[PDB]
Formats: sequence, C-alpha cells, structure tokens
Amino acid sequence: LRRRLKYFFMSPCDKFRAKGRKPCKLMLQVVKILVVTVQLILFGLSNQLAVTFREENTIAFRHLFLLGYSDGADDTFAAYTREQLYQAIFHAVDQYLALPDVSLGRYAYVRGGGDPWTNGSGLALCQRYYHRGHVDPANDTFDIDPMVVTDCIQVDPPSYKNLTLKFHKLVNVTIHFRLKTINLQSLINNEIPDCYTFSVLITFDNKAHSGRIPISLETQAHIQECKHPSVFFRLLFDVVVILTCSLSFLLCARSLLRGFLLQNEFVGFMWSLWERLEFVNGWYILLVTSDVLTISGTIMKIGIEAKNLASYDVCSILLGTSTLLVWVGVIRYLTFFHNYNILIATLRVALPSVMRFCCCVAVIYLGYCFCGWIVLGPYHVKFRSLSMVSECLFSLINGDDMFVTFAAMQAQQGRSSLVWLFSQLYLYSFISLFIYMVLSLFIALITGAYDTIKH
Amino acid sequence: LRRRLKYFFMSPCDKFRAKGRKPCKLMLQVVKILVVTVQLILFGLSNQLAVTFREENTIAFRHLFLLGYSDGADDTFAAYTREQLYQAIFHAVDQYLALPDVSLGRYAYVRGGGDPWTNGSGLALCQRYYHRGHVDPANDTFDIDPMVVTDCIQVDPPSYKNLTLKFHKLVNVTIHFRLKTINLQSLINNEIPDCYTFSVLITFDNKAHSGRIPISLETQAHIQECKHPSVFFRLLFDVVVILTCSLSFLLCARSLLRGFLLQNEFVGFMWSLWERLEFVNGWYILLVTSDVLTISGTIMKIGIEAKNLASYDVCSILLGTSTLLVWVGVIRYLTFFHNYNILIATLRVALPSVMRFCCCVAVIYLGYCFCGWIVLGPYHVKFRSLSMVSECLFSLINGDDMFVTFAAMQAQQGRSSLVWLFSQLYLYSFISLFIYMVLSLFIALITGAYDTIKH
Amino acid sequence: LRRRLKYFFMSPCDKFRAKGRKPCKLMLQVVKILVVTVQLILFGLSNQLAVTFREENTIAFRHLFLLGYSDGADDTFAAYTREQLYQAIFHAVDQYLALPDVSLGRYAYVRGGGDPWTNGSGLALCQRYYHRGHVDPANDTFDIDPMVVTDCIQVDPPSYKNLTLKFHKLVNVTIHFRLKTINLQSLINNEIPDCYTFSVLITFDNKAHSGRIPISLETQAHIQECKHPSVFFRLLFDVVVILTCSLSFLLCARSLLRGFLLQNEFVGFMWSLWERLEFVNGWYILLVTSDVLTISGTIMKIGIEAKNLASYDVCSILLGTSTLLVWVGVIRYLTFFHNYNILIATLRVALPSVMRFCCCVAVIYLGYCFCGWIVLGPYHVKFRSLSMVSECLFSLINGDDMFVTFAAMQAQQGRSSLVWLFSQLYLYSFISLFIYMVLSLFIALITGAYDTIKH
Amino acid sequence: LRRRLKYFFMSPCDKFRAKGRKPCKLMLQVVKILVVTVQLILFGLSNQLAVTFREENTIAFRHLFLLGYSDGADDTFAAYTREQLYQAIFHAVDQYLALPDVSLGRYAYVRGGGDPWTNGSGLALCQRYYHRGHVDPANDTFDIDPMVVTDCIQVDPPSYKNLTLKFHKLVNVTIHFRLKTINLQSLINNEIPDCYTFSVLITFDNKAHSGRIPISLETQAHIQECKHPSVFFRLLFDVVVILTCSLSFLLCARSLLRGFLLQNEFVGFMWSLWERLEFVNGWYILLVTSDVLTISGTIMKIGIEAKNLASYDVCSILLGTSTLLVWVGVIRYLTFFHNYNILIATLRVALPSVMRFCCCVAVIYLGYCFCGWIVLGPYHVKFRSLSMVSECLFSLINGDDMFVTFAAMQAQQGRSSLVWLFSQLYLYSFISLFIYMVLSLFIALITGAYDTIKH
Ligand SMILES: CCCCCCCC(=O)OC[C@H](COP(=O)(O)O[C@@H]1[C@H](O)[C@H](OP(=O)(O)O)[C@@H](O)[C@H](OP(=O)(O)O)[C@H]1O)OC(=O)CCCCCCC
Ligand SMILES: CCCCCCCC(=O)OC[C@H](COP(=O)(O)O[C@@H]1[C@H](O)[C@H](OP(=O)(O)O)[C@@H](O)[C@H](OP(=O)(O)O)[C@H]1O)OC(=O)CCCCCCC
Ligand SMILES: CCCCCCCC(=O)OC[C@H](COP(=O)(O)O[C@@H]1[C@H](O)[C@H](OP(=O)(O)O)[C@@H](O)[C@H](OP(=O)(O)O)[C@H]1O)OC(=O)CCCCCCC
Ligand SMILES: CCCCCCCC(=O)OC[C@H](COP(=O)(O)O[C@@H]1[C@H](O)[C@H](OP(=O)(O)O)[C@@H](O)[C@H](OP(=O)(O)O)[C@H]1O)OC(=O)CCCCCCC
Ligand SMILES: CN(C)S(=O)(=O)c1ccc(S(=O)(=O)Nc2ccccc2N2CCN(c3ccc(Cl)cc3F)CC2)cc1
Repeated sequence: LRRRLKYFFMSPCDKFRAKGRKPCKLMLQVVKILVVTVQLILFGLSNQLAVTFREENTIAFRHLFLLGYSDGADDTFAAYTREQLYQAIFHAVDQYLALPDVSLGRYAYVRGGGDPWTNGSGLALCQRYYHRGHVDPANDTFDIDPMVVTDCIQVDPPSYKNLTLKFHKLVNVTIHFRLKTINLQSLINNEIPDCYTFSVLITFDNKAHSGRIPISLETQAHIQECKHPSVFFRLLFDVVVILTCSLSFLLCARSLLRGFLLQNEFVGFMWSLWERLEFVNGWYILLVTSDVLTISGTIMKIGIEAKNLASYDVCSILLGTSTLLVWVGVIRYLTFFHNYNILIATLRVALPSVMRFCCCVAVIYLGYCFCGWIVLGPYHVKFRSLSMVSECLFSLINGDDMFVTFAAMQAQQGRSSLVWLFSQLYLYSFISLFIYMVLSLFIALITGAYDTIKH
Repeated sequence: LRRRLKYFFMSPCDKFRAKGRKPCKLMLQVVKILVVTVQLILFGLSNQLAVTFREENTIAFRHLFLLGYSDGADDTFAAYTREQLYQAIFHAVDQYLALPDVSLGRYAYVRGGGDPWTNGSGLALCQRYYHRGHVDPANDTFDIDPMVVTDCIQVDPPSYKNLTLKFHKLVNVTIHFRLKTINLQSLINNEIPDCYTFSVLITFDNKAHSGRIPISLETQAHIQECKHPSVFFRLLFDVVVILTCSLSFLLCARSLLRGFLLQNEFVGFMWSLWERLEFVNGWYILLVTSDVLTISGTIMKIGIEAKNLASYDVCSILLGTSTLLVWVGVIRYLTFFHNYNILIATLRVALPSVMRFCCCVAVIYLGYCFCGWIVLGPYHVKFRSLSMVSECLFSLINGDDMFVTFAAMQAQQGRSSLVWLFSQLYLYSFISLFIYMVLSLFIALITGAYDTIKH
Repeated sequence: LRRRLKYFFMSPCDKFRAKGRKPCKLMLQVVKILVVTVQLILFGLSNQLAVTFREENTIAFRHLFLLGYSDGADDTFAAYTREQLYQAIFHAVDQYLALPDVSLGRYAYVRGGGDPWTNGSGLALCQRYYHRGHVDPANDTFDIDPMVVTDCIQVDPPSYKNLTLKFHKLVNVTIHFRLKTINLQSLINNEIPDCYTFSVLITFDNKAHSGRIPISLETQAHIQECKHPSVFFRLLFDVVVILTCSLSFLLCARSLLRGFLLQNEFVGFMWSLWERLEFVNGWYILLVTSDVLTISGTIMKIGIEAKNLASYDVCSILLGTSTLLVWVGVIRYLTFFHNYNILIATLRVALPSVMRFCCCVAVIYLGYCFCGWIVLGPYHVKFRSLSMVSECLFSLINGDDMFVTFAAMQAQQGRSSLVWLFSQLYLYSFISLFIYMVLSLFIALITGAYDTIKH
Repeated sequence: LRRRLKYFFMSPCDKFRAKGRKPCKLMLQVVKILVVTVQLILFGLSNQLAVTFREENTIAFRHLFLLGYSDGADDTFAAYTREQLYQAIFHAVDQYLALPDVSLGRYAYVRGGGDPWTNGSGLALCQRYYHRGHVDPANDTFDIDPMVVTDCIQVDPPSYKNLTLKFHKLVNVTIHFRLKTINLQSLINNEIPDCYTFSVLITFDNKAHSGRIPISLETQAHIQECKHPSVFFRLLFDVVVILTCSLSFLLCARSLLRGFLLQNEFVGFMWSLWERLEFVNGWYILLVTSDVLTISGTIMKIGIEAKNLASYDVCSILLGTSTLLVWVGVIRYLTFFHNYNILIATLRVALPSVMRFCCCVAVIYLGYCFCGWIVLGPYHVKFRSLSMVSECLFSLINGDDMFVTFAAMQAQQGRSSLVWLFSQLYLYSFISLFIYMVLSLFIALITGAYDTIKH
C-alpha cells in the first residue's frame, strides 16, 4: 500500500521512470492550449464583425436623426428653448421620411407589429404628460394628478407637424421606429450575411422639469436569418477542439476516480475530512471545469455559425474564460519543482490569514463605499453609483487618479463649503488609512507567508 | 474581585459560557448596520432630487442668458471688445424679458424686496466704476479716486438699451434677478414638490483692467413650502432607527457605568491615570457617538420631510458619517481573536512612533506647501491655493499626476526661465525626498510595529 | 601559473601597480562616450529635419484636401449622407486642380508611371464595388457575387464630376496622386536639400456598410537626390568615431584572445563548461558588439549624408542603441569595488530564480492577454489589439490608468450587462492577483538576492 | 576641558539645567517662521497682481489680433492657403489701427525708438526671404542663395495692403508693435499702479516650407514708474523681519565661533580633518544661509515696493527658498531626541551608500535619456527635449503616465513599424529594469540604513 501511495504522488518524469507511463495528459494540455487559443481568435473575427455593425449603425443614426449632433457630445446634448425642441423633433421625423434619398446605408421600413405602432405605421411620436397639471409658481401653488397620459401620432413611411407640446406638465417625448438592414461585411469572413432589425428610440427627457431637456438615441439590434439568400474549415476545427477536450475530460475523470479509490483504501486501512481531501487533485477539478466550459462554448459557436443562435456575448465569455483556464492549468506540472512553484506554495500558505484580514477590512471598505456614494455622489462624477464608487476607491488605494478626484470637488469650495470640507476629510482619511496601514499589512502577510516557504 | 475583573474582559462567547448572558449588543449592532444603511439610501433619493434640480436649472440659465455659451467653457468664457460686451449684456436682459415665451421651464418673476431692486423692479443692471478716473498711458499719468460708484438701471418684468459704459474706469457690471419655480420631480418619490426661488447673478468682471472681461453666472437657491398645494413608510422606519439607536445608547452607557465602577473598586483595593483608562471601552465611546449622530440626523431628516428644514447637506453629512461609524463599530467583536485583529493591534503599537515621526515630517511638508503656493501658484494651475497645493503634493507623494505637473511648467521654459529652473529643482527635490526617504521610513515604522505583534 | 591567473583578474589600478600598465581601455571608453553622444546629437539634427518635413506636409495635405477637416478629428472624421460624400470627393479633386494657386507650398505634379494612373494622368479616382449586388432588406434577401470590380476615372493636372456611386454595393472610393517638393529647411543645417515625392492616398471606406463612411488621408514619402542643384566637419568627426571604435574593438579582441589562451592553459594543467566561462569577459563582448553597431551606424550616416542612402530610421536606431551601450559599458570598471557594484552583483544572484518565477507567471499573463483581447476588445478602446492589451495590463500592474480602464466599460452597464459584469470580474481578479501576489513575490526575490550579497 | 565639551553638545533643556541659559535661539526660530511666512504671503499678493496683468493682457492680444483664434488652439494655430495668410496679416494690422475704438483696455501707441521701427512708425510688418530663390521641383532642381533679405513696411498709428509675399522663397513674416497701459488693479492692494509697455511680436513662420505656416503671438513686458501720478505697514514689517534675521545671524555666528575655538582647544590638547568637523554645527550653517537669503529678499522686496526694481521672479525665489529653509531649520531641536530624529539619523547613515549606488545608476539613466531623446523625440510628444525626456523617464520610474506613453507610439505601428518595435523594446526594458531592480535596491539601502539605527 505504501508503494502505491508513493507512486500516486510522483511526478510525470518519476511515474515514467517507475512504470514507463506516457505523459498523455501533458501533451493533451499543450495541444489544448494551442487549439483553444486559435479557436478563440477565429471566433473573435465573427464577434468583432457583429459588434462593429451594431455600433457603427448606431453612430450613423445619431448623426442622421439628431439635429446638430457631433461626436463626444452625448452626455451634454440637450435642448433649452421651445423652438430648439420643436426643431429637433421635426428634424428627426423629416430625416426618417427622407432616409431612402440621403442615407449611405440601405434600410427598409417596418410597419405595424404592435405597440406603440398602429398597423401600417412606421414611426410613433409620443408625448407623455400629467393627467392634470395646474402649475402656478407666481402664487406658489399647484394642483397635480400625477397619472401619466400618453398621446401618440403615427407616421407611415413614404400631420405630425401640428404637434402641440404641453410644456408645463410634459414628462417626456419619444420617437420609436424600426429599420431593417443587411450585414454585408460578413462576406469578408466567408460567412452568409445576417438580417438585422434595429429598434430606434429617441428620447427628449423632461422628468427633471428644470428648463434643460436632454436628448438621447438608443438602439436594440435583433439578428435573424435572411430568406433564401444567394452568394456566388471551422466545423472540423471545432470538432477537433471537442475531441481534445473530451479525451482530456475522460482522462481527468479516470484520475479522480483512482484518487477516490485510493483515499477509500487508505481510510479503511486505518483500523478527519481534511486529510482525505489530500487525495483530491484540485488541478484536475479545474481541468474538468475548463473542458466543460470549452465544449459548451464550442457547441454554442457551432450553433451561431449555423444561425440557430445569435448569443455572441455569452459565447465569447465562455470561450475566453475557458482559454484563460487552459493557459493556467499547465501550471499543475510546475508544482513538482520547488524553484518553479513559489507562487502556488505562497498562495496556499497565505490564503487563510489573508481571508481573516479581509474580514476586518471589508466592513471599513463598505462603510466608506456607502458614505461616499450617498454624500458625494450628487456632487462628484466618480461617485454616481455604488459600482463606480468601488472602482474609484479601489483605484485610489493603488494611487491612481488621486489629484483628479480631489480637483472634482474644488468647484464646490465656494458653492457648498461644508460638503467640500467633508470631502477633504473623507478623501484624506481613506487614502491615508488604506495605502499606509491596510495595504502595508496585506503585503506583509503575503511576504511573511513567502518567508515561511522560502527554503 | 479577581473573578469579576476576569469576567469583565471576557468575550461574548465566554460571557455566555460563564453566565449565559445573551449577546444583545451584537445583534443590535447588526440590525443597526442594516437599518442605518437603508435609511441613508432612502435619504439619498431626496438629496439627489434637490441637488439635481439646482444644478440643472443653473445649466439652463447659463444656456439661456449667456450669449454664445457652450458646455465646458465656464473657465475661459470672456468678452474682448466693446461690441461683444454690449451684445452680451443686452442679450441677457432681452432673454430675461422673453423668458415666458422661449423657456422650457415655467418660471415666475419676483419684484422689489430690497436692494439692489427698487419696488416693482425685477432685474437690476448695475455698473460700478471709480469716482474719478483720469487715465492717460500716452503721458504715463493718471488721477484716480478709487471710491467705487454704483449706477443701476431697473427693468420691470413684462431704457436699459441706453446703457453707456465708462470703459476706462469700469470695475464691473452685474445683472441681478430672481425666478420662482416648482420642483415637480419630487412627485416620483411620493413627496410634495417644494417652491424654489433662484437668485441669479451675472458678472462681467473688469477688475484686472486687462482688456479681457470674464463673464460668469451664479445662482443661490432658497427652498420654501408652497401655499396649500394639491396632489391627487418613512416615518415609521425613522422611528425604528431612533429606537434601535436609543436602545444601543442605553446599553453602551450601562456598560460604561459598570466599567467605571469596576475601575473605582480596583483602584480602591490598591491600599496612575493610565492603568485606569484600561477600564474604558473606546469602542463603546465610538458607539455612543455614532448613536448620537444617527439620532440627530434622523430628527433632521424628519424635519426636512415635514418641510420645517431644508438643510440637505448637513443631514447628508450626519447620516453618512453615522453609517460609516456603524459599519466600523462591528470590529469591536473581532478584537477578541488574534488572527482577526492584526489591523487594530498594529495600529495601537504603531501610533506613538508614527505621530512622533509626523512631528518632524510636517514642518518640511508645510515649508514646501508655502514655498510652492507663493512662488509657483501664479504660473501653475495646480498651485493656485493652499488646499490645492496640499492636494498636489500629497498626490505626488503617491506617484500620481507627476508628468503633468512637470509639463505645466514647460511653457515657462522660454518665457520665465529662472522660474522654470526653480520649479525643476523644487519638484525633483520634493519627490525624491518624500517618496524615497520619508515614505519608506513611514512604511518601515508600520511594518516593524506589525513585526512586534506578529506572534 | 597562479601569479598569471591572479594578475588576469586584477583591477586597472592593481594591474598598474603590478606591471605599470597604462589604462588605455578606460580612457578610450570615456572618449567614446563623449564622441558617440555628440555624433548622435549631430545626426539627430538631420533626422528631425526629415521627420518634420514629412509630418508637416501630411498635416497640410489633410487641411487642403479634406472638406471640413480640423485637427484632432482624424479618428472620427466620416461622411453620413450621399451629399456629404459627393461634396468631399469633389472638394478633394477641385483642390488638387487648384493647388498651384492656393497652396503655401510649392508642389509639382507627377503623371503616368504605372497603375493606378494612365499615361499623362495625375489623379486617379477609383470606386470599388461588388460584381453583382442585389440587396433587398425589405424582403430579407440578397444576391451577391463578392468579386470586387474597380472603376477608375483619370484626371490630368491643369468628367470626374459625372461620377455616379453605386452606394448599395460600394466597397470603397480612393483618390491617388503624387506631388513633388523640395525640403529647403535643410539649408539651415548646411545640407543640400533633397527632392521629395509624396504619394497621397485618400480613402472613403464603406467596408462596414453601416451608413457611416470614415475618411482618411495617408502619405508615403520617397527621397531622391535633386538634379545638379546650386547653393551659393562632420566627415572628420565620423572618421574619428570610426577610429576610436576600431581601436577599442582591437584592444577588446586582444583581451578576449588572451583570456581564451589562459583558459586553455588552466584546463590543460588540470591533468566542466561552466568554470571555463569564468575566463570570458562579458563586458568585452558587450564592448565589441557596441563597436560593431557604432561603426555600422556611422557608415550608414556617411552614406545618408552623401545621399546614397535615405534610411534615417535604421541609422537612428543603430546610433541610439550604440550610445546606450557605450554609456552602460563604463560600469565594467565599477565591478572591482563592492560598494559600487550592488546592482550587478544582485542581478547575477537573482537572475536564475527570477527567470524560473517568470516561467510560471508568463502563462497566466498570456491567458489574461488573449481572454481580454478577444472578449473585451470590441467594447474597450484599450483592448483593440494584442500589443495594446499587453500595454494596458502591464500598466495596470504598475497601478497606472486604472480608474479610466474601469470607466471605459461603464457605458456597457446598460447596453451589454453580461459583458460589463465579466469585465468587472476580469479587471478585479487581474489587478488583485498581479499587484498583491505576483509583484510582491517578484520584489521579494530581488531583495532576498540583495540580502545574500549584502556583506 | 571634558566638562566644557560635554556642555557644548548638551540640548537646550540640559544647557538650561546646567547654566540656566535662556533658549533665545529657539524663540527666535519660532518667531522667524511666523514672520517670514507672513512676509512671503504679503509679497505673493503683489507678485500675483503683476503676473496676472501680463498674462491677461497677452490673452486679450491673442483674441484681438489673431483671426479666428480660440482658447487652447495655440499649439495648432496655422494657415494653409495664401488667402488665409493674407487675411490673417491684414486682420492683425487692421485691428492694430482700430484698437482705440474696439478694445476693452486702454492702450497708448509707441512710435520710433529704433529698429525695426522708423521714426514716427508704430507697427513694422516685415517679410524675410532668400536673396536668390529659384525652386523648380518639376525639374528636380533649384538655385538658392540662402542669405536672408528683410523687407519692412512701416505703419503709423491712426500701403500695407499692397504687400506681395514671395511665397516660394519666404522664410517668415513678423509684425512688431508696442502698447502702453496702466496696471490699475494694484489700487486694490493699496499700491500705486505701474506703467507697462508691452512689446508684441506676431510670427507667421515658414521655415519648414511644408505648406503649413504656424502663427504665434508673444509679448515682452517692461515695467516703469509713471510720471507724477495721483491717487486720492509693510515697511515696518519688513524692518522687523530684517531685525529678527539679523539677531539670529549674529547668535548663530557667535555659536560657530565658540565651536571653532573649542575645536582648536581640543586639537591642541591632543599633544584628522574629519573629527574636527564634529565641532561644526551644520544646522547653524543652514540658519546663516537662510538669514542671508531672507535679508536679501527683503531688501529686494523693499526696492520693488519703492519702484526702484521690478524683479518679481528673483524676489519670489529668494523669499520662497528662505521660507522653506526657515521651516526646515526648526528640526535642529528635534535631533536631541532619538524618537523624533529617525529621518535625520537614517539620512546620515544612508547617504554614502546611496551616492555610491547613484554613481552606477546615473550612467544607465543618461544612456537611456540620450537614446530616447534622439531616436523617439521626433515621433513622441513626451521626448521632444532632454529635460522633457528626463521628466518622462523619472515619472515612469514612479509608475506615472505609463499607458499614455505607450499609446503615443501606437500611431507609428503602421507608418514606421521599425521605430515602433524599437520603442516597445526601449520602454519595456527601461520600466522593468528601473522599477523592479534599481528602485527596489534603492529602497533596500534606505531601509537597511534605518535598521542599523533602529535601537
Ligand atoms: C484499468 C482502468 C480502465 C482502463 C484504462 C486504460 C488506460 C486509459 O484509459 O488511459 C491510459 C493513459 C492515461 O494517460 P495519463 O492520464 O496521462 O496517465 C496516467 C497519469 O499519469 C496518472 O497520474 P496523474 O496524472 O498524476 O493522475 C497515473 O497515476 C496513471 O498511472 P496508472 O495507470 O498506473 O494508474 C497514468 O496512466 O492514456 C493512454 O495511454 C492513451 C489514452 C487514449 C489515447 C487515444 C488516442 C487516439
Ligand atoms: C442591575 C443594573 C440595572 C438593570 C439592568 C437590567 C438589564 C439590562 O438593562 O440589560 C441587560 C442586557 C444587556 O445586554 P448586553 O449589553 O449585550 O449584555 C451585557 C454585556 O455583555 C456586558 O459586556 P460588554 O458588552 O463587554 O460590556 C456584560 O458585562 C454584561 O454582564 P453583567 O450583566 O453580568 O454585567 C451583559 O449583561 O439586555 C437585555 O437582556 C435586554 C435589553 C432590553 C431588550 C428590550 C427588547 C424590547
Ligand atoms: C604580445 C601581443 C601582441 C602585441 C601587443 C602590443 C600591445 C597592444 O596592442 O596594446 C597594449 C595596450 C593595451 O591597452 P589595455 O587593453 O588598456 O591594457 C591591457 C589590459 O589592461 C589587460 O586587462 P583587461 O583590460 O582586464 O583585459 C591587461 O591584462 C593587459 O596586460 P598584459 O599586456 O600584461 O597582458 C594590458 O596590456 O595598448 C597600448 O599600450 C596602446 C594601444 C595603441 C595606442 C595607439 C595610439 C595612436
Ligand atoms: C562673551 C562673548 C561675547 C558676549 C556675548 C553676550 C551674550 C550674547 O551675545 O548672547 C547671549 C544669548 C545667546 O542666546 P543663545 O544663542 O540661544 O544661547 C547660547 C546657546 O544656547 C549655545 O548653545 P548652541 O545654541 O547649541 O550653540 C550655548 O553654548 C551658549 O552658552 P554659553 O554662553 O555658556 O556659551 C548660549 O549662550 O542671547 C541673549 O541672552 C540675548 C540676545 C540678545 C537679545 C536682544 C533683545 C533685544
Ligand atoms: C528613482 N529611483 C530612486 S531610482 O530609479 O532608484 C534612481 C534613478 C536615477 C538615479 S540617478 O543617480 O541617475 N539621478 C537622478 C536622476 C533623475 C532624478 C533623480 C535622480 N536622483 C537624485 C538623487 N536622489 C537621492 C539622493 C540621495 C538621497 Cl538620500 C535620496 C535621493 F532620492 C536619487 C534620485 C538614481 C536612482
């Protein structure tokens, strides 16, 4: 039994010396790295084509339909007078009606198909306002029924000019229409072009009732297969990836089964559920997970190429994660050699103390996150949302973008002085505490762990 | 006595094992974290509504009243010819008179009400100039009485076109008016809209007499309750927060009282005002302070919701600080376990040596601050004020925004070469000294303190 | 033999004390630093003149030929309507025909000379489209022969106005022409001006068929000697550099030969190919390589000055690399003194363990590179290409540009939420792993190596 | 003798306990910090007034005289057609002639006074071109006499329209004129306004002959006292600063004299010029230097206030440096206490090894500086000059602005691929070597020095 256990933990070279066993798993891992990386790049070609089509069409829509739009102005684009708002609305509708004559793209109109369009209608121009809206700031009074009433005008593709906006109780104005186009660039990748439908929404938003009405354009893209097109290998490579990952999965499962059997034998021969886990190869769990992800991504990729699916983002995430895991998994064979295994050995020693330290640090970090989000968020562009606040604080801990964070508040030093002073205290205390105390101790834990495994 | 003292310092689990005492304080602390954080977010909704209303109205005013204004131009917006200045002034007044017909907001005029407005006047257009102002650069001479004379023209809401500016002795021109509006967006938060009065000040500033007259617009917002409005739970949650914090305050006060009594007994039984303080729980002082802040903020929040107060900024600071303290205070229960208490133990060991080190470092830091502020401030955008200089130097110590700091001075290398050379020496010496000597020693102090408490 | 070996490893001062040997190599090294640095600066003058001529002419071409072009707009410059595209094309051609009357430069036309120009033609205006291009998005159908057909119109320098673009199957439009000019600024450097031919390509690119057609201008510069010009020391300095480097090369080769002979004698007297290499001076290998590079660069520089060559970039790389190596090589004489040799001794001790550590780290780094490039590249401006991804990740490891990297993805939080969440996980995991674990261990290896050689 | 030597090195408290000596120097140092800092701020008021006047007038000149100028465009402002250049030149001259009617400032003309103006002339419009300039790129030939000929047109203040530019051999065009104005804002500081003369130079630069002619405006300001002006304490405070610094200088000189006498006695009683220097107080040398600088700056400040001098920059440098030294000098009294003297003790121990390390590091740093400056400077905005290259490399060592440095070269990846690859190698090697090897060893030296003096 001792000999078999000693053999179980031997390295591939040692196992070869003992039983002449071929290192099939190692060769499979190298081949997997190569083929999985190549597959990811090949998929990236199609993924890029789709993303580019959507984005470029959206930019073209912004230039075509938004009066006086220019690049980079999305965040500030707004109307400020009644005349400006009417001109923007009418320009959008007129450009919609003129699209076949002016656009560099080839678009087809879509009619009907449910709300907000009536049958035969291509464009819906809707204004939403309060049901009852008497507003008299001169007498400091108002009488409001806040139920929202929607009034829509339908425009057929080639009356809307009589639109009368109820400015004082207006909630918003929207323009809805759909356009069909063909992603011809796919021909460059030897793929059949797909048929895209873009749902275009233009919003003139008055929810703040502040005298400033921001204007935005958004699109939703739906991909469908075209009807019997005509155009005057990846399947085999995907099959090869499937077979390599399947063989790897089978071999790793066999190894895990043998490990479980040996663990059972060792426990039985002992005349704690921590020494048993020493028979479990975590690297093989990782390899099995990566094989599962790779095969799922490859099947999804085949489905997309066959035009049964269009979930490019999910497929890209699956294949990218599997590629990273495949590259990482080859470290399993460096664990047998001390000089090459510093990172993993240090991680194993350090992880418990690091997690215990994080227990204390996380409550402080979260307290700062919530305080900053709510107090500074209305005044500071970097504190708008909780995820943004976490990004800002994490970057500050690493010394990044610090003066700019201070300078964003300098405008409030004259306007809201108390908030400015609080922001000073908040930023100085956070940076000092986390860079000089917390991070130093974190690094000290890691380097001490390394010191214990140095020799 | 020994048994009672040993019981006093036992952990919640140990106290339970001894006397079966329930950990009421710990459960209260967890509940407090939850409810205080939720209350802060709920308050943030109303706070954001108010701040957004003010800011958006101000941006709309800039676009409405400043001729040729565009976003991002606030710092450089200026006039350079007499014709430009007259056109800007007249455009502001004309837009004020046209506001009801052109604006997307609904505004009401305000008349009279003291200086600078006469009774019945809505807009005051004032020019301020020297009492006597003979200026003859051709003969290198002047005769000035610098007493400022103000001349104002009053405009009623729906003669100012005859304004004649005394350019050569002009100090500034101001336009003052007030507008009333209603913050309707509060309806989305199930709140009754408030009535806002915006005091608008437009300044054409000639104090430098340099041929460039910067133009700015500023607003002051005053919030009042509207007169008998009509619109076709937070109070209970605030009450719950009050009760949780009150119970926590009472329990912590009881613990502090028992600690004081035990300290008195121990001192008396000894047949220095440093060993006595070992009977004082600093965490309970922190909890009492946080309870006081939370209750004050909650009362202020209730007052604001009832429309008796409008101090959003103070309330936000109170509630945010209390939220951070509540999150931090739960660390008290990790102090009983060495593996989880590294940060606090290191802080306690390190603080004295760190403060002594700061004694020496602070004088150097302040010397650099003053020197940079006065010598480089007129030439360097990052050295304009003392607080800005401290922000710049602190960021430099952390390696942030360094090349940009150097590059701001590169323009003076041809204009003011001596100042450029001095700035080179200043920046290089500061960065070298503080990053490589001071900060290294600071971190060494902290990690040495950690080394002493490692085991 | 022992005495000779002991003498071989003596320092220059010790060798002087032993045999009175003059330190010729050291003086040569100092002289080399001086002359090589001066030569590099003198070459930089001519290199700058050439680069400036090319760049400034290209900017002028962009302003002359691109309708409505402004600085900084290169990345977004595009057409969005048929009318815009036609106007841009015709403006480019009209400006080409008007160049002699409007341009501040003096340009000569080039005719014929092969494709795409016919004989006598100066400008070629070509449109490229699909051979068969029926596109019917209304019926979700198409019939395409993707073979590209090119149709070109030839314009002689002082019919193209009848150009009819096949928009629905258009691949791109190009404008090709060549202009000849003379780089007169070389007179300021006492050089004879060269004759430049600029090949100008203007591309209106429709390969995405997205309704947005980006417009770009690119130039290729060909330098030739002018025909018998008339204009109403560096050769000697280059000769001096050649002689200094040649003498240094000869002395270093002699030293290497003596070292090889001594190694042979020592091995023979021993009644492993690692102890023998201790007789090889790596510094002398470096010096020989630097001499070779310096001489090659100097010969190339002489050829360029004589106008036999025009390879400014290659010459600059040769001379710059040789200058860096010459400056570095003087450290050879600090190796004899422990206090001055910390860097080299630490490097020698640390290199093996560092390379072994890199073996493990590189696979993780590459996995992250590929995953980020393919998954995030279509959405993130910093992940467009593999080299850019490596630049971004390497900068992140050093704490640089981190918040901006996070913020680039914040736009997708509403559009592509799954990709945004993946980007969050990717960035947080990469930064945490590499800054806090990998880099800490790397630095620990280096400082431990230094600890071993401290005394 | 032993007792006297022991007393010599005593601390102020010990000297008080020994002989009851009053700590006059310490009180003087505190008073000096206060008064010198206040004096620096008071001077900063006047310094800011002067700098602001110059800068604002220059910006106004740019807006008045440069056709189509806007803020931030200085680096790219240029002409590209003959018509543009003529319009810019004529606009500048026309605005000069119209200045009294259009400008918001009050300016007086200056006539004559030597070259380039003739007597009675206010504006000089000069074109500079080659003496002989035949340029024929069509035949690849030229005939040039590069002697520069200047032709000037004189304009009196209220023929230049017939200007004919020799475009093909034009070197540049300049416009020179002077304007007199009065810095009235000084009244706000209770100072008499000065009389400024601005020398304005407008350059249309064609030295590159590239078809792009950059346009710039520069000013030189000369300050003079006005002739018998009329306007309808700092001298005493400056006197107080002088007296405090003089008393401090005298006391420090007395201390240095006593130290020298004691050193002589100790050496004589010994029946090396390193033990003798232990009798020299370096802090007192620093204090004497700071007193000298403070007094010089105060005398210069008095001269400027009296209007005998106008050297604001030199005075500001003197006073700022003296302020920093005064703040630093109070550390002398913390040297007597080990806990407060960590920084100085560590510096004293570390300096020799640090300087020896710098000997080796500096040659590598300089090699990189020269190589980068010459090879990358023409392509990279951050490598234009040697000082800029040093700024960039120093910032990179601290991890600052790294991705931007990489990204500046990404444009050459298609244009000049070899230079791009070299830049990749250069940047990666520099950053790796200096951040991970050099800086780590530097910090290790400093922290080891601290370790030696820890106890
Ligand atoms: C008796 C059990 C059931 C039958 C098992 C039959 C054999 C089978 O399945 O794989 C054997 C090897 C496995 O290849 P591989 O997994 O690389 O090899 C095993 C591992 O090295 C394992 O160590 P760890 O990796 O550390 O767990 C070791 O304990 C095993 O020795 P042991 O056998 O003495 O226990 C090896 O057989 O693979 C081939 O030799 C070709 C694979 C197919 C190639 C197809 C090409 C078209
Ligand atoms: C005799 C003194 C006056 C009368 C005191 C009567 C009791 C009273 O007030 O609180 C008792 C506990 C306190 O709860 P809590 O404060 O969590 O518990 C105490 C702490 O654990 C304290 O340790 P530190 O936290 O380290 O200071 C410990 O010394 C005390 O033991 P001791 O008693 O032997 O000294 C505990 O009683 O709380 C409840 O059991 C429910 C509270 C109300 C819940 C209302 C629900 C609606
Ligand atoms: C017998 C072998 C063949 C004949 C060799 C004849 C001599 C010859 O070539 O160079 C001698 C020195 C070399 O100058 P240099 O190379 O500086 O000097 C040698 C090195 O110091 C070497 O040590 P490393 O540098 O550590 O390898 C050392 O072992 C040699 O001693 P050794 O001789 O006992 O072995 C030295 O001669 O150079 C001149 O003295 C002037 C050079 C020309 C100046 C021209 C001015 C216009
Ligand atoms: C016999 C030598 C010539 C005559 C010297 C006469 C005395 C004179 O000049 O200063 C004495 C002190 C000096 O003040 P101060 O310099 O602060 O005091 C000296 C220092 O503490 C010195 O130590 P270090 O600072 O470490 O070098 C110490 O050795 C001297 O002791 P010693 O005398 O036993 O050597 C002290 O006298 O200053 C005043 O007591 C008022 C100053 C004027 C205030 C004016 C107010 C309007
Ligand atoms: C940046 N690192 C510390 S570095 O990468 O290790 C390094 C890089 C370059 C050089 S240098 O010698 O070429 N010169 C140099 C060039 C450009 C800017 C600064 C310098 N030095 C100025 C002197 N400074 C110094 C001296 C004594 C002490 Cl007590 C403390 C100090 F900080 C060290 C920096 C050395 C190290």
